[PDB]
Amino acid sequence: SPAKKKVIIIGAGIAGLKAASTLHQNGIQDCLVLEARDRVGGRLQTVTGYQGRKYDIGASWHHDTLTNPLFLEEAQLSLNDGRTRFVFDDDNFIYIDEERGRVDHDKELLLEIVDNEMSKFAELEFHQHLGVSDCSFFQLVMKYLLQRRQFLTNDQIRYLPQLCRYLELWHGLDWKLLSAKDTYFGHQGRNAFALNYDSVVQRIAQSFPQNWLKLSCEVKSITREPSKNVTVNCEDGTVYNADYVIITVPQSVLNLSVQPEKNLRGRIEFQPPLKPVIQDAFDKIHFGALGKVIFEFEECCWSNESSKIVTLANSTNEFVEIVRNAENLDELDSMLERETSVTCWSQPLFFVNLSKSTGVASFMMLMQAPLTNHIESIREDKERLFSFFQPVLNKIMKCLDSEDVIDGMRANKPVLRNIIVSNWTRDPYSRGAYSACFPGDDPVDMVVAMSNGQDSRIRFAGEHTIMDGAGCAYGAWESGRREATRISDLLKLEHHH
Amino acid sequence: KKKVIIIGAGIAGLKAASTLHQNGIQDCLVLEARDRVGGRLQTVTGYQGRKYDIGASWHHDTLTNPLFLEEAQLSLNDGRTRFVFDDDNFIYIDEERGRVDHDKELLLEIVDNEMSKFAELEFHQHLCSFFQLVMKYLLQRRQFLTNDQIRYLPQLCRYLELWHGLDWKLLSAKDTYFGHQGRNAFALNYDSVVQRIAQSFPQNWLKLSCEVKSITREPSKNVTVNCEDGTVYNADYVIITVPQSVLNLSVQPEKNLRGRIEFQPPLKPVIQDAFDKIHFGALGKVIFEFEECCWSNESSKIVTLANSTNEFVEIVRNAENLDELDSMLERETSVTCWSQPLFFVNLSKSTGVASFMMLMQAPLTNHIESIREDKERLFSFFQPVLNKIMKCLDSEDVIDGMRPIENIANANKPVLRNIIVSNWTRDPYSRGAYSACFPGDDPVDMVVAMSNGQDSRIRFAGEHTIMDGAGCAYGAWESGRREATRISDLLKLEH
Ligand SMILES: Cc1cc2nc3c(=O)[nH]c(=O)nc-3n(C[C@H](O)[C@H](O)[C@H](O)COP(=O)(O)OP(=O)(O)OC[C@H]3O[C@@H](n4cnc5c(N)ncnc54)[C@H](O)[C@@H]3O)c2cc1C
Ligand SMILES: Cc1cc2nc3c(=O)[nH]c(=O)nc-3n(C[C@H](O)[C@H](O)[C@H](O)COP(=O)(O)OP(=O)(O)OC[C@H]3O[C@@H](n4cnc5c(N)ncnc54)[C@H](O)[C@@H]3O)c2cc1C
Ligand SMILES: C[C@H](CCNCCCCN)NC(=O)c1ccccc1
Repeated sequence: SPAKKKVIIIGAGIAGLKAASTLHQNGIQDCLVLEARDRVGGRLQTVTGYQGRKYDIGASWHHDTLTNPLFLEEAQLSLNDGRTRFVFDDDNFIYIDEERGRVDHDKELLLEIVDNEMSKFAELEFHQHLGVSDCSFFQLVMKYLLQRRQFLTNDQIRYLPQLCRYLELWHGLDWKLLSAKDTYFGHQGRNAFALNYDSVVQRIAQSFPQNWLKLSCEVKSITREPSKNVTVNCEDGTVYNADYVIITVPQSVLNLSVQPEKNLRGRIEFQPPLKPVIQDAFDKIHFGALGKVIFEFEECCWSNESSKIVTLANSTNEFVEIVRNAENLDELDSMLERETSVTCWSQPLFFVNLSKSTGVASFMMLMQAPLTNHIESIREDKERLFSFFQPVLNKIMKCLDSEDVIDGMRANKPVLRNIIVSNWTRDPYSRGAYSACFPGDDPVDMVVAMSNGQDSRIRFAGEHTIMDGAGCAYGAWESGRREATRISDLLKLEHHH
Repeated sequence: KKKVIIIGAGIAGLKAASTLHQNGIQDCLVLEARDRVGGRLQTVTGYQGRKYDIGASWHHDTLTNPLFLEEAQLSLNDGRTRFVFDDDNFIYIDEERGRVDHDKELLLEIVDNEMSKFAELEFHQHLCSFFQLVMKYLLQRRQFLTNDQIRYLPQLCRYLELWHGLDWKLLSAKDTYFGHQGRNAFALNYDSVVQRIAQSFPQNWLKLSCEVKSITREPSKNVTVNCEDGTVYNADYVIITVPQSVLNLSVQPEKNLRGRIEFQPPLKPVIQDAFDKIHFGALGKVIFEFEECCWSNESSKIVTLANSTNEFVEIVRNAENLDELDSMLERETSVTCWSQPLFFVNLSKSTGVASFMMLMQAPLTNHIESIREDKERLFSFFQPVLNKIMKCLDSEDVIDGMRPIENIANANKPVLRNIIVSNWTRDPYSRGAYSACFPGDDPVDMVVAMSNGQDSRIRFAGEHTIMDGAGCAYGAWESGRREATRISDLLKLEH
């Protein structure tokens, strides 16, 4: 009765999609891709807004373009058909502070130069160091400020740590939640902003039997039959038997398995239940919440000096002094505690001025946890949002040679026609943006348990199941190629005399 | 009669002696060939009494630089000014185009960074010249580079030539892109440093004008050395801090070459072989002392970009591979101030003094120094880049006032008074600037062989006997503290 399949992939993300791609590439037949949503791509979603303009509300860039297998693949096509599939939108960051204004590439602040030293500082703190406990990124930025106060001006000690935090937007975590040992990481080359990441999702989705894909099926349970087979159940009731299965649900969704309540959207009931080595890996790795807010304006009425703009939080000169007075490290850590609402200036905000990179009059901004859940929890209040960001929006426009902004959601002035927010933290099938490390996190743990699988037939792929390009789309891609290739290798023994 | 005999009065010998003395060791000799200490640390005076470090000038790796810490200590202590952090946003200038730094569309700095990462990868876990490498990158990534980026980038990234004192066709790629551990500290008089160390041990220990031309280790556990003129000396241990370049003459015929020390028996094979991994780097300097400051003080760091062509881009855009792009490169010399990248430190913004401290590289260094007496020629050679810098700095063409004629018309206009050039490549006690790598060198077998001395009596120190700060000032300083303590410990333990 239950349909016989060779390999059943759970999840139509880039990971499962690539698994499905590789499988068909290796002549594996009768396969099946089961996806809860009614769309493929998963955390690679391209939405539409005002005038029909499009933006990736999930991944946007191809990182490490020097080694990124997925990118080079995408680059090969464009190099052969001349079609624009991306664009290196790296630029010189423009740093704005509420009071001061633009403190970037400054002759007396030299902020970027001390950031690199701050970076190297961190590097010397870890990179090749056994034992060295962790501590938050915030703590680390404080330690540097303390161990080097003798060579930092009053303005550096104040404005530096704020610029330093643009990193929060790489990780999706606030500097107090972020693990230092993991804050600083190398980038293998420039970034390539994807001109339709969904453009990539589809290429891969059309590379294998279209009947393999069955959307809107939420997998409730996965069972390994003592007879060496895996049975998968969709909520709608359909049941399938398959020799192998490649599980690609988000680390967050997979985590729902180590708990009671089999009525949590997304959760899969595992029989036998996930190995103790897996669930326990969950303790040492966590989830981040990178969030996005697209600010669509009517026309490009602002300076395109750059495409990367970050607004620094707020700093106080009393801080400078505390750093100027602290006798020891703990004293500083202590003191500061001195004890209130969150506003657009309570954390760094990363704005991507698409008007220079894509010729579109919109701003793609990145937020981090905790602001993400908050902003996402109220994405439906387009007014409470415009109210929230108006100040930074104005401040930015001020520095970009333009007047304040005119809310025109429902003429040389900038008009905000529409606002789009991400829903990753609220999406039961997503539960966050992607993998991230908290202080004391051995991300190597999850990767190992994951890349090794539940057993011979219950495997794992996804941004968390791989090390190289972990958290990145291309990592999830490679993970898909991986698990499929292995399955493909095992099935190769089939045609042996 | 002497406990330790230190050969060389450089930063190495001076700390090596300082340390011995700080350890209570007596009867010591410091034998220098020159009439002064400091070695490659020499301060000189020019117009209106200004002082410039014609040799070392920066505190590198100020996060781990032991010496630098020591210096900041005193500063925190006695509030004096012993240095100024001058790392500034580099201003890149092309003859034709002008400034190209921090350009909204060229974004050279960003791609220069990919270039670095590209090199790092090219060598990560590997069993080629800096030029070969830039060409590889360009060919490999041309698909994601604009024509202008391809054109200028390579010329900009060559600022690295002034880190190694070598052109990008003679420098080893595997050693081009090292990494700096923290900001740099412009030493306000590196001589103030030479003097403090210098004064920390008994003055009557120094024997200036002693060209040690032979080191011998008598069987009966004694080390005896003789200086050119005559004076023979003997010691228990002997810290040889003469630079590599000179010590490399210890393996040739006509054993007389100035500064050439001849050991007996000779320097063991593990040492001789090390001199087969280049080290002929010649970084030179040329101070341009002006009347008064009258040019934009935007940045304290500037670099002129050797001319670049558009046919270069066309060739990169059309080459089918590393082989073709290689040959297609070459055609049809005349060396001008625009035949190489030039690094100008604008001392106006960092020190107040209306002067430019310029760094040059091999093979140019050798040329410009060999004509360091002809100020007229030196002015002609540099006038063009000097004017271009002035243009780009909200100023105007430089007036040659090296043979002065006070005139009012020189209101705003900048007036060049003096010009001071290094001589490192012609000084027999130097024979270049400092360690560098030719395509194929290996900065390890020399640092190790050297740090393992000849035997227990004959030790080596300097900027070519350590891995941390190798070739750098703090490196040598440390190599000297190293050889001393290692000896002061032995002597102490001897009952
Ligand atoms: C806001 C944001 C911005 C990002 N930006 C970048 C970037 O710029 N560059 C980059 O490289 N990466 C970026 N990433 C990360 C990148 O998007 C992910 O690493 C990648 O998309 C993960 O793909 P995946 O297949 O591993 O997981 P997913 O894309 O989440 O796919 C998992 C699939 O599982 C499905 N599913 C879950 N449970 C079930 C179930 N029980 N039954 C059936 N189906 C189920 C989900 O619907 C989903 O389709 C970003 C991520 C976010 C959230
Ligand atoms: C132009 C230039 C710029 C530089 N800038 C910097 C910088 O900014 N920052 C930095 O960290 N480093 C810099 N360096 C390198 C640094 O200055 C040197 O590595 C350092 O000075 C070496 O010190 P030393 O004691 O090891 O060698 P030396 O300074 O050469 O001392 C060795 C001594 O041995 C003497 N001697 C040689 N032969 C004999 C002999 N036969 N008998 C007796 N005595 C002899 C020599 O005269 C010399 O006095 C620069 C070098 C140059 C040339
Ligand atoms: C002392 C340093 C030379 C490089 N030293 C190499 C030793 C470090 C390798 N581990 N100075 C320079 O050439 C220089 C010149 C301009 C700006 C910065 C550095």
